[PDB]
Amino acid sequence: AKTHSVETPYGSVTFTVYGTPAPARPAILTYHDVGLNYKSCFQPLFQFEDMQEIIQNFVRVHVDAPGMEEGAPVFPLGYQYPSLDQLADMIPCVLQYLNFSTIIGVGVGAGAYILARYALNHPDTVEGLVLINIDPNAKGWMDWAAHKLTGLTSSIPEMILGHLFSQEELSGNSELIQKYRNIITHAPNLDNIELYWNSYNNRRDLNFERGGDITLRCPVMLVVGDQAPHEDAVVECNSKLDPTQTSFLKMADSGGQPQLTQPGKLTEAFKYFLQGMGYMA
Ligand SMILES: [Ca+2]
Repeated sequence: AKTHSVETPYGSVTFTVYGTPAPARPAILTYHDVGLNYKSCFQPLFQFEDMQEIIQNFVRVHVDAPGMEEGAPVFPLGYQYPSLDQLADMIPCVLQYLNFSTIIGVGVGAGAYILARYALNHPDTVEGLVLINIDPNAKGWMDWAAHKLTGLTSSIPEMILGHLFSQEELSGNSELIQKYRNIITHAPNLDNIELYWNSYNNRRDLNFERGGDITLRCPVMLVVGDQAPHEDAVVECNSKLDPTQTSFLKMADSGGQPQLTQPGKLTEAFKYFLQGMGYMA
């Protein structure tokens, strides 16, 4: 259980490696959403007992985006934070530092985009992808206008929260919502989070086309909550991928962060995803 760090053209990235050496399986590599880090995004899911049972036969690499890791310094003012594409270009350095040749990528939101871009760049290194809340399209001008309007009366934390959770959830104000409102609003590194939020917002098209030559070439499990902010984007993404290689898990009752609210169902789906990939799980 070791925390590492590597220099890349776009700065250093921190990552934690877990598990016994498993040379004949891909590494499970994770990448978290805006506002979160591995701990606030994925730890509840990966510490879930049923998930522990599956992952014991894999090595796991948990990436913290630059500036998001525990105890990260706040970037100086004017820092040019890497674009999502530049974040995907940090991953070869992580894998070569580790001497790993293939991965199954598991990502949420911004993290799902980053891993999908990584896969497009390096498709022989990616055996499968779990993509939670992916929006593979650039922000359209209509959406930009509505976002800038919203930003006139909402703070950056409130806006990151509307990216993470449904509006029903946030007015519901459950104990998970209050906990995450507090996490983000009072984050010591909130200024770094804003930079990543901006990169998210400012992303380009991934450009999937069904029967196209810009496609993912591995199994993919698309995950989203019914009525959650990214439902439409994930539904649309599904329509652009190879249906024989793609499964779509639209979870009722899960909300904006399925990996936080339904780790049990998500773990069971992962199990069958791996079996469909040809791996005993
Ligand atoms: Ca193998």
